[PDB]
Amino acid sequence: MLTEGISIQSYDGHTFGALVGSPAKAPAPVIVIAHEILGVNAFMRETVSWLVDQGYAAVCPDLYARQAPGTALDPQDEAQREQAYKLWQAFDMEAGVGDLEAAIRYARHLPYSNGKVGLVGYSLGGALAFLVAAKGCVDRAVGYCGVGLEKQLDKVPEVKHPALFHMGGQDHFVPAPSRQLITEGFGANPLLQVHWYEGAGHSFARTGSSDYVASAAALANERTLDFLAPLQS
Repeated sequence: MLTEGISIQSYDGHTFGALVGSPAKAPAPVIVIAHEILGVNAFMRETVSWLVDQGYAAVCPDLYARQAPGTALDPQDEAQREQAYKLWQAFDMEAGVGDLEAAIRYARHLPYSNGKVGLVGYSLGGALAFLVAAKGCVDRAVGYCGVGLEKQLDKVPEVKHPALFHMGGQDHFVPAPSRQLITEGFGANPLLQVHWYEGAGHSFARTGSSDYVASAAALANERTLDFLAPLQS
């Protein structure tokens, strides 16, 4: 689902839509939400609603629009999960970073913006959140359950603003050596935080997922909100 009429244009003239939640009161910091591999779906609607309830505005851009505008896949359905994996496999990560940077510039200038912008990413978006943190166009970045962080360690010293990451201890995408590499590498830069959630799998914060773990999701989400709160006026 996207908000009708919202259009953000990127570095290369590509345009894309977004689901937008205006804040309960103006002004407010704006959070750009980077979605999972399933597009702007029910979990994104939930996440927009949650952040608005917590005193933010929210913008969730259609990152798959370079491939298939308006993707919104239900992870309960095998056919739709297969489409998600096919889209992820083809996903251009550098163009994703560019599109998020465009969405962050757009968010900064919204009429109710207090001039501060955060980024919260999940899954595909959790990996993009690190890349965006390395580029420095956001005030604070959060990534849940990103894949492949252990291959981006050269970017650790490039991070110049705070970024927070939440990672499952039983995430098959992040086996023990990868966890050690991330823990040691990210540890070198005190602007980064990475928290591991023992007993929690890859999609531990996605409501409805068989991976969901209420206690771990609760702690990760509490940490996210405390980390974003300094952006509020």
